[PDB]
Amino acid sequence: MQKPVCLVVAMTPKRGIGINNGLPWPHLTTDFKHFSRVTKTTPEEASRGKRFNAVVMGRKTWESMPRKFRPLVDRLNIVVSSSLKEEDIAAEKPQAEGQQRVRVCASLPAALSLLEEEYKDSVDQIFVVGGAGLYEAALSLGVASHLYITRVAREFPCDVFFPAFPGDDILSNKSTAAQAAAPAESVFVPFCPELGREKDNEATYRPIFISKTFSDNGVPYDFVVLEKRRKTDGLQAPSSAAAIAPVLAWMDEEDRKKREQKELIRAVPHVHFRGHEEFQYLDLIADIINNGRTMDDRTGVGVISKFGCTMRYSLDQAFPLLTTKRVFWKGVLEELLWFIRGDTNANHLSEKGVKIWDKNVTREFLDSRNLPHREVGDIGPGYGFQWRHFGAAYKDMHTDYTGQGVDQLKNVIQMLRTNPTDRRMLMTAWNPAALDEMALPPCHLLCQFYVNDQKELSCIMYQRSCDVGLGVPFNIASYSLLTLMVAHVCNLKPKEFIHFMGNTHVYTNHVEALKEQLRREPRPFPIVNILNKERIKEIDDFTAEDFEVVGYVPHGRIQM
Amino acid sequence: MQKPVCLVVAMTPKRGIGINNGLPWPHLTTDFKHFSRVTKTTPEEASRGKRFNAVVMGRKTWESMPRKFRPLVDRLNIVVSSSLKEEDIAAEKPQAEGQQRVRVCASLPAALSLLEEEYKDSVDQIFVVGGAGLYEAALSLGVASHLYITRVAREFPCDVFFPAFPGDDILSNKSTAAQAAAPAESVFVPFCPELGREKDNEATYRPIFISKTFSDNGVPYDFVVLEKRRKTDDAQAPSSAAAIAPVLAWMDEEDRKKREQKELIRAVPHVHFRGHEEFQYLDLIADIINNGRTMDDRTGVGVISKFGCTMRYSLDQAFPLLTTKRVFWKGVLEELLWFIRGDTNANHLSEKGVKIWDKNVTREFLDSRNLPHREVGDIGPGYGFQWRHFGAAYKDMHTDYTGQGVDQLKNVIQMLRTNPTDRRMLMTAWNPAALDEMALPPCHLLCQFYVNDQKELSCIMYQRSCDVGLGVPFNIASYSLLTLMVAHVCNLKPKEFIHFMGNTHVYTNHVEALKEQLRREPRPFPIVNILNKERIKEIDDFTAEDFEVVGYVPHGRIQM
Ligand SMILES: NC(=O)C1=CN([C@@H]2O[C@H](COP(=O)(O)OP(=O)(O)OC[C@H]3O[C@@H](n4cnc5c(N)ncnc54)[C@H](OP(=O)(O)O)[C@@H]3O)[C@@H](O)[C@H]2O)C=CC1
Ligand SMILES: NC(=O)C1=CN([C@@H]2O[C@H](COP(=O)(O)OP(=O)(O)OC[C@H]3O[C@@H](n4cnc5c(N)ncnc54)[C@H](OP(=O)(O)O)[C@@H]3O)[C@@H](O)[C@H]2O)C=CC1
Ligand SMILES: CCCCCCc1nc(N)nc(N)c1-c1ccccc1
Ligand SMILES: CCCCCCc1nc(N)nc(N)c1-c1ccccc1
Ligand SMILES: O=c1ccn([C@H]2C[C@H](O)[C@@H](COP(=O)(O)O)O2)c(=O)[nH]1
Ligand SMILES: O=c1ccn([C@H]2C[C@H](O)[C@@H](COP(=O)(O)O)O2)c(=O)[nH]1
Repeated sequence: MQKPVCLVVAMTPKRGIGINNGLPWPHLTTDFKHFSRVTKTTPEEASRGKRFNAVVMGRKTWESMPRKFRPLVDRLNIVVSSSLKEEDIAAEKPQAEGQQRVRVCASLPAALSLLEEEYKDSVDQIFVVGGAGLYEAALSLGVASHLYITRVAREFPCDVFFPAFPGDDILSNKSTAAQAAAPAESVFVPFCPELGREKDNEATYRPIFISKTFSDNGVPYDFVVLEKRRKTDGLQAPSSAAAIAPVLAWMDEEDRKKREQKELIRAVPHVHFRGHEEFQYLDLIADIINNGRTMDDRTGVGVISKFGCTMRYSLDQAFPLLTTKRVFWKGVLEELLWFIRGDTNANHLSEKGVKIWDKNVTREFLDSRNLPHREVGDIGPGYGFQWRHFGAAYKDMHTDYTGQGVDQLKNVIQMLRTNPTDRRMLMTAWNPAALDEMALPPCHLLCQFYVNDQKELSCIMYQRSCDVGLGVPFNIASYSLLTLMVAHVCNLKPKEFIHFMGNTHVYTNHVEALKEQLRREPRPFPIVNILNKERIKEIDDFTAEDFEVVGYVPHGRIQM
Repeated sequence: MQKPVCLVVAMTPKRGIGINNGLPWPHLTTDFKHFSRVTKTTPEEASRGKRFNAVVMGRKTWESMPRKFRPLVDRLNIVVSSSLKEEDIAAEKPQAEGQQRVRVCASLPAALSLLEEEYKDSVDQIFVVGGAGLYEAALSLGVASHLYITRVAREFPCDVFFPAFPGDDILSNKSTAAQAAAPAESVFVPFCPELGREKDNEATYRPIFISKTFSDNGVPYDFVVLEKRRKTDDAQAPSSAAAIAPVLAWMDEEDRKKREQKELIRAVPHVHFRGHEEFQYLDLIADIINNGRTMDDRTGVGVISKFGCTMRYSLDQAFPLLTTKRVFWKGVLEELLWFIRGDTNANHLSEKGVKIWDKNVTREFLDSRNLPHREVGDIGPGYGFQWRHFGAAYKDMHTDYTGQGVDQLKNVIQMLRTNPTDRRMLMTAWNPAALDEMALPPCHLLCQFYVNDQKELSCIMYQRSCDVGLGVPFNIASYSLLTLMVAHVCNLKPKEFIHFMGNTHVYTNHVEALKEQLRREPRPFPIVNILNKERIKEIDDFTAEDFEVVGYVPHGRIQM
């Protein structure tokens, strides 16, 4: 074969692709466009006498399409079938000018042999576009060099599934090969197709491309490209760049001289296009381990730190709940609702199964802070108290503080509702006069809001100290969620959460676990919907039952 | 010629290169390395049967070199002289088979012919390395495709100067006689060397490379590469990339259609390597103008804004006092000293010639803040009051507030001296309970400090609102100077200033003036020295006379 073969498919995390000879989900507008652009684009125009691509499909997929869309315009359509006749297809509807006559072939080898022989001068690329029968044939034959997979993050009822294939761990968690009961079921994919099924000819598909998350009709999804592999596997003029190179070389020495020293950490290095926004997070971990400085801290553990780091997360299609390790969403939600209430009683959290604060409000820890007058659970005048009562005198976690101090959150919302271009829409929890009264000095300590010219809301949060391993994914979810709630009660659309970080670190004893996490490819982000919107007029109206997380498919626990 | 010729030189902004047949400045270590690396660089190594480069020099430069460097090792040395004898040079040292005999030639064309003829197979590159007589011959001949110039930012006394040349405005501001004495005094540079001084054959030298600023022995300097140009131009694996291309093509479509419908602004786009840290600032201005959103601010005058921007400035070799427009240094230093004192009386600044607060402390402006009881000049419980007395109740600018509030600056200095790995070394001016008592709500509102494993101090400052045109360069200088001061009284070395920015904008009526500034190539940064260091033990001990700015050579005023 001289023509490239590719597979294009959209599937759920359990590989579901259809039901009752239709698609399983509501219409996915961006995926529809992607399918058209990929299958219609000549290879010459993408890099940026009639030549065109071919689409090969099974009989049921052909019949599954509305007669309006079939044949797929501007591509050569081949249908694999034993019953359908070419003349009937031509007689289905008038053949527009310049379109190719639809061919019917008895197998996939026959379809490809026809394309190689009869369309030698005219077909550039070949796309196998379904269904399960033809996908199975093309995988078992080994002819697909790349798979274009739209990863639909939600599960739907399905009765037709894409075949299990080597590389399908990109879709969902697999119970290892040391905890698997038996070798996982899978088509054999020949690396060299002419050598067929031989032990030394086993291929697998590895991702080279993972996009940011899209959504349509409440369905999150993204786009990946897998490449067939063996299982065992700045520009200027040529005068300008050559003149500059000796100077760059000596200026670049120190970076090189300490870079190749150790073997650098890198997250899933085979992924070339790193569109997924979670790559910011994975690359930050690698950056700290590779380039941070090790020092002892207050507890004496040993930290590796950098100073001054940033990430940004889009909020308009999906929600940045990180996927390479599960985020404790219930803790995020309950603790944010607690902050918003101005509540300083951590027992109200603990009693909901949210224990994140409890180690820091023990009688022991409070006494260590020289706070023996604090009841167990009382965090002092901390986060939510400064948000809603900044500067008020603090007595204990049971006191009614209504009307005392500055209500920054109310001021922020009122300013967004009346003068959104204002440049003072800030909320701070850093009160130096109160730090000695708190169980813990605040960590996420400042946030600022911004509205552009299209009613789109953004938030920045500044964090003085960030454990990237444990706390950072939680902090991202908290302030992203805060941005959704503020946006809804201010009649704005949530756009971007921006994370500014001071001392950004990982603990040395976590390094091995983090290296294992950095072998994981990120999954598409879930969608967070606000329920009962018509009932929720003010920030205090939200409750824990007013949220749903849709399509969250994180990796499982760490092997350590 | 089949072999390239380049000039390598270090000069002051007045083109001074030497005095008493020596160099004018103390030893510049990094420039010495640069010279060695560039002139010994095989073309092989840099971009990544013995071959070597040649260095061509005048008799006095040869005599100027210490015996240990005479001849320059691993390079073929050619001395242009009418009096030096090759045989006398060869008798000075053993003539080893591993090194090249020094050659003497009567002129530069003879030196170049010898190189092309007798060293056809062995010489890769030719470097003219001084002095003035050889540089003038090489420029007038037209044979140098590139100039490697070390821009020494200080004037030193010199008796030997590099010839005036087209492109020497890279060094300093040109007086009104820019086009006047240049044709009379500037060397004519042929573009095609064989066509001599024909009016059609005029060359000029343009920067393609501007590095960050270095320093040694109290001297700031940077590295530029200029390329010869005509005057009349002035006034992974292929399969992976091809598989990915169609997906990127449709993903980029919306942004592709915005870029080609806009005239995109770019600072000095002929500069390809943009190592100078001021490019962060010029790039930010361009990005705001290209990609910011226009809205009417408080005054309704027109502002273009982004949200969430960052820059970082090194403090270990030079000081980031921006060069494409002069910064009001005296204002920077006096206002910071005023902050540190906890002073809230702007009259103390105004009587020193620093008027920057005057418009915001007038009777009219205070009355508009509903502060009729404020005396003219009283900024309220603002920046330096919050630094030294956070939380204290304000009465007026005459009150003695000793011992009142939290002295954040003192706490930070004490923590840096006793426990520098602490992650709570912050200082904040954002007091939401005091904001209505201030003339202006603080702009630069939080700063955090950090010490690494090498006693090196860094500082982050968060600014909620940044007029990039008029406020940001001043702000950069204020907190960089603060970091120098803090590091000194804590026995630390200043490392880096990190600028975190919220609402980041330019006013629409400054755009044309800003475009003019974006045509300016940055100059090397100056050095800021602290004088009388042994007399200065505490942050309160600094006075205005304890600082000197060394080698500051900014561009002049803007026409627009
Ligand atoms: N989500 C997605 O990306 C896609 C979803 N789909 C969904 O998948 C389902 C249809 O796929 P499916 O149901 O598997 O049916 P197919 O589209 O695979 O067509 C099956 C028929 O094609 C012919 N055929 C298939 N494989 C072979 C083979 N190896 N050799 C010879 N002939 C072959 C036979 O035709 P005959 O019996 O006439 O000989 C067979 O009955 C529908 O629900 C559809 O909506 C379809 C495409 C992509
Ligand atoms: N900062 C820098 O980058 C450098 C600085 N320097 C400084 O520059 C000074 C020396 O430079 P300079 O004083 O200009 O003297 P040169 O090094 O240029 O040597 C001058 C001598 O070289 C010969 N010569 C020079 N030009 C020609 C020509 N066009 N044709 C023929 N012979 C020529 C003559 O030698 P004869 O009289 O024997 O015929 C002339 O007297 C020193 O102070 C040195 O330290 C030097 C190099 C680099
Ligand atoms: C008729 C065109 C629908 C295009 C959107 C659905 C789709 N998406 C992807 N990524 N791959 C596919 N193969 C298909 C598809 C193509 C043909 C029929 C059914 C589904
Ligand atoms: C003995 C070599 C000293 C190298 C440092 C001084 C220097 N810097 C630059 N950028 N260009 C130059 N041509 C020279 C130079 C080379 C030889 C003699 C004097 C100055
Ligand atoms: O919301 C939070 C709270 C805490 N931490 C981590 C960062 C530090 O490792 C530790 C806080 O201790 P100090 O910075 O105060 O030393 O907890 C977070 O990452 N996010
Ligand atoms: O240190 C400062 C102080 C002020 N500004 C600018 C930013 C704003 O354009 C203006 C203050 O206006 P508001 O953001 O407060 O509206 O002054 C600065 O850039 N730096």
